[PDB]
Amino acid sequence: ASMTPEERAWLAEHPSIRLGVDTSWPPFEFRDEQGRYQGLAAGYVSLLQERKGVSLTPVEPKTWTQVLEQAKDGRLDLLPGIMATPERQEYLSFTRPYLDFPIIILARKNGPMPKRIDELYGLKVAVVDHYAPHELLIAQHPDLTLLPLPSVAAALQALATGQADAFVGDFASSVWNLRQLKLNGLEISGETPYRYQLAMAVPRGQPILAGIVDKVLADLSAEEIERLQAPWVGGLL
Ligand SMILES: [Cl-]
Repeated sequence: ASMTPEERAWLAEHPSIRLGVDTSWPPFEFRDEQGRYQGLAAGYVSLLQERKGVSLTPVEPKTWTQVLEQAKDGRLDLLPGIMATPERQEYLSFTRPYLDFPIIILARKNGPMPKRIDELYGLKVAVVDHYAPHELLIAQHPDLTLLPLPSVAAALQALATGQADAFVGDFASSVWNLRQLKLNGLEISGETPYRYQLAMAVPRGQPILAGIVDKVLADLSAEEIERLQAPWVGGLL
């Protein structure tokens, strides 16, 4: 729970921490039309800011692909909502995950309905570009045919309009956007063996902040965790 002496000294040197966030990933991370960072991960960030006493501020908006390049080039200090992959461990260090959801398969009601990953071979499978579902599939199922799209909404719209035959993504952002875009033509068709493990990451060359954040996240009360999720359970259920 407590910071060590070196962690306190590091916080002194970083009055501001540069955050890399997705502009269009509700309910986890989005920038409203005023440009303000919102979402479930933004709530965790606001709590970290209170605890750490330093300013955690998103930098200028970029595509998520660009954000990951910025973190490779050490042009960012913290990514608040990202899943670990083996490839990412080469340039990022991660907290332990603070939220965890299944990775599921969405279909059109008038279209094909794959039950598992093995019923995806032979279909055009939409995924959000450079999120972990995409990277897991490339590494573990190279012969699938994927359609990476820039946002969950773009991907669900591709599925809903027939441009994709299925979509693979995490449970929470898939259901949130299905209902908020009112795509009453889609449904959940199946399961994968994969979990979406939402964590925060820092450049692997500067691991102290992931240690600091991990300690704060692990020390959260049951009460605090409930309040952090309460604005967002509504449009999942
Ligand atoms: Cl990710």
